[PDB]
Amino acid sequence: NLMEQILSSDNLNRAYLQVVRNKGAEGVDGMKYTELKEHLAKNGETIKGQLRTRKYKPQPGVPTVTDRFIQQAIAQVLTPIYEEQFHDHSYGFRPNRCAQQAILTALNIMNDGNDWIVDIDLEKFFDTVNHDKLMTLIGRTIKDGDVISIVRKYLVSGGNLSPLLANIMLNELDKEMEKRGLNFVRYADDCIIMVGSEMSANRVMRNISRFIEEKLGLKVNMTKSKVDRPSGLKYLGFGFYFDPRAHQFKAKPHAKSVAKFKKRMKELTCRSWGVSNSYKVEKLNQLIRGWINYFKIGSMKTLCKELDSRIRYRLRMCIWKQWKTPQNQEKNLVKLGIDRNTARRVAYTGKRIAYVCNKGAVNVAISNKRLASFGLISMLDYYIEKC
RNA sequence: UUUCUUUUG
RNA sequence: GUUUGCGCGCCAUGGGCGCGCUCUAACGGGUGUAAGUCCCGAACAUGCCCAGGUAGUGGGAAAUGUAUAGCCGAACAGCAAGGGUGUCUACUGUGAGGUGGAAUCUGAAGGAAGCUGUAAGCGAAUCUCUGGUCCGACGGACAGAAAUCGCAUAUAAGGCUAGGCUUCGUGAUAAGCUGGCAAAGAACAGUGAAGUCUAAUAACUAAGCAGAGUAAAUGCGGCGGAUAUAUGGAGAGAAAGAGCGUGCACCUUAAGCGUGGAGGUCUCACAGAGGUUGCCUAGUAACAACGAACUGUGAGAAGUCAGCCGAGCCCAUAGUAGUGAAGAAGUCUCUGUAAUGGGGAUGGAGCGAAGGGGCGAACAAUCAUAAUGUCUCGUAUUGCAGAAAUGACAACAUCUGCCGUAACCAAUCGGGUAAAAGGUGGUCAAAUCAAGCGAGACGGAAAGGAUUGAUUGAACCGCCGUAUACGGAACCGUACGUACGGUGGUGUGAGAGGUCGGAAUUUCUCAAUUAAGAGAAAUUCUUCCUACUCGAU
Ligand SMILES: [Mg+2]
Ligand SMILES: [Mg+2]
Ligand SMILES: [Mg+2]
Ligand SMILES: [Mg+2]
Ligand SMILES: [Mg+2]
Ligand SMILES: [Mg+2]
Ligand SMILES: [Mg+2]
Ligand SMILES: [Mg+2]
Ligand SMILES: [Mg+2]
Ligand SMILES: [Mg+2]
Ligand SMILES: [N+]
Ligand SMILES: [N+]
Repeated sequence: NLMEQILSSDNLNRAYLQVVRNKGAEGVDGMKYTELKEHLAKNGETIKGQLRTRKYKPQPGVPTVTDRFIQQAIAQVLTPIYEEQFHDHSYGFRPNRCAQQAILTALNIMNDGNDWIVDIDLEKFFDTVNHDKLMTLIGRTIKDGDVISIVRKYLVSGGNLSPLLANIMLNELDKEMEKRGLNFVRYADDCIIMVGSEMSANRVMRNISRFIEEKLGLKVNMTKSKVDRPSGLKYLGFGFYFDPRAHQFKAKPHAKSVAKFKKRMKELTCRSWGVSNSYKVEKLNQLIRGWINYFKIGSMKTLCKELDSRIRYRLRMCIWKQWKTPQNQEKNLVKLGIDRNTARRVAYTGKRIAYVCNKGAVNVAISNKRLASFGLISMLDYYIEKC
């Protein structure tokens, strides 16, 4: 009923295109992703018969390419009907769902009143889970033992099958969230339960830790299991705050997200990096493009102004280290529009690099407009047009 | 905001 | 491929060693046998304070200058022999080229042992104590080595910049430290260790704390050593210092003087070897390849001269220049280092170059040369859903944030957060039966066995010892400064030309005028070669 839908030729061509677009690692064989076409040309119908007769041993550990490919086939066939039993407020590893929808929904709930955060960390997912409960959970909606057999062989030994299986296993948690009547948002394994009282939140946390320990068979540790306000919650990289104009909560990038971004910006604009500065500007604009495109729902305007100023100052000392010789430095300064005596005065302070690049003549020698034409996207324009 | 020289990836 | 960078010889204006002569503390005194040393005295100018912000007067506490014989000479200025150019012009050569002019750059950290004048700086045996700096390699500080100890150090020690907050509100001398960091110096600015010295007079018109920012990596402490940028001081010290002149079979020196330049490259003239209807012998950087454009003899010109795996042999100037009897090679013998060495005695003549190529030992890297247990048929079962004949009972799952309070609430007032008041589901055990996938045991049919050779090492970063020179004592540099010895570290820059060697690609040939099956023409990538042009040291 389902096994030929697994081995539909169009489904395997979709799995083919997906795994060659993934460009994954080699696994344990050392087999390359560019040679799976041969692996289907001469060793394809053998694998089809082996799966249809249940003789395949998927090779464990480091995930190989053909294992990933048939895993993508099983994920592509189970992205249908088992999806419709999922609750609406599960937002990870699903089609047409991103983290921004989860953030907007959570913001709607806390702006509707429920503001006490129950954070539960279902840590270390696939080495604490009981196997046979997961198999009978699959079998609660499936009947073909071929699918059960292949996922059982895979479970003892990456692609999309492991996140799909996690979303299947924690779907009972969302079912219980609905039946208890609670407000919650779960991304993929870290769920936040959203209630409007403190004693209620402590009761919910102890009830759900006992419910997880007893019925669903997982384990929760004490390293990210707190109850706190949105003033102290980090969730998917988003911190939360409340506006002084007291009507709505708002979401912002968390401080550790900004610290990671600042580490990446400082490494990409390392002063002693022996590459062209246009290469640095391209890698930068890649990074602000992605990083704004993640946090584009958050109020971040002051953060972009400060980070943009920091980016421009870092590129100024990158330019100043690139020129590197004071005669070349004064030559470039008088080329860029500085009068000669002051240009040679600042160029014969070619060292003290932070001191020169922080203020003075080089802020107008290489300004906002020159670095804008040079190829850099200023943060505020991209944030305003994206939000 | 030192009207200076040299050395290095 | 970074102005110069090679060998040999001469020469001090460099340095020792003596011998004389003179001078040595503003200007003068004393003390003493003896003062260059020890002690004392006058004025002016500057710095600092008499402030409340500054100029100009009046005054004052330390300090410095005019002011020791003299030394040195800026990252100061001018001159400047010499060198270069791919810019132009003259001349001379048959030509490769040469020479003289202009114009410009250079005249350098290693010998015109460059010249002149400065700013600034320095300025006396020896001894005790002490501050600071530097050193005891390189190597993110392992390994490796002759090359300090312990600890810390990259999601970044430590330093530093601009702030913020909390405590709090005499100077001088001056090596050094820092000025947001690759390293080092100089200038300027701010601070400034150690001890000493002062702690006088009158007026006027800072320590901590958290952050944020910034790194081509070192930081802190001990121990040992050095310290003439005449290192900052302190205490002894009747102690030496400086200039000039002169000797010394004294010792040395990369841009000074003289003289050599092989090897390769290039020009010309004769002969041959060709092409052409007497003339051509090249060009494309060289290799290659087109092309007739190659070969010997002879005459010429420019010219060398950069450690990276290289002991050594070979080619040529060449056993020549040059040294050597004011004594070589060899031998013997005391020694020194990690290594290169240095004396003493015989002995009787030898010793002995330069650049560029080949060959290459050694070295490094790379490549080639008797179970157990799984596949596999049956047995006892067990891991996990669903179904409920039926029993045990009204206590259990689950959601809901509070009682009074100043007449009003977030402990904004006192106790508490499974805090009161509450809702919603009834809760647990199943007899037996039972989906689909497995998990090992229990058995037996079938397997199965725990030295040689080639290639590469292109280039580059350096440090250390001695000798020898400089910028700038130390440190950083001068091609690792150079020479000779020791040592680690990285890995094959872009173009262009050739190899179009090897692999793919387009088009033909064969197989069938069929493949990504073999061959050929072309295209692209790749291996290799080339300072030809750049790039790096
Ligand atoms: Mg250098
Ligand atoms: Mg003076
Ligand atoms: Mg050292
Ligand atoms: Mg080091
Ligand atoms: Mg730090
Ligand atoms: Mg002194
Ligand atoms: Mg000549
Ligand atoms: Mg070499
Ligand atoms: Mg050095
Ligand atoms: Mg160098
Ligand atoms: N040179
Ligand atoms: N070097």
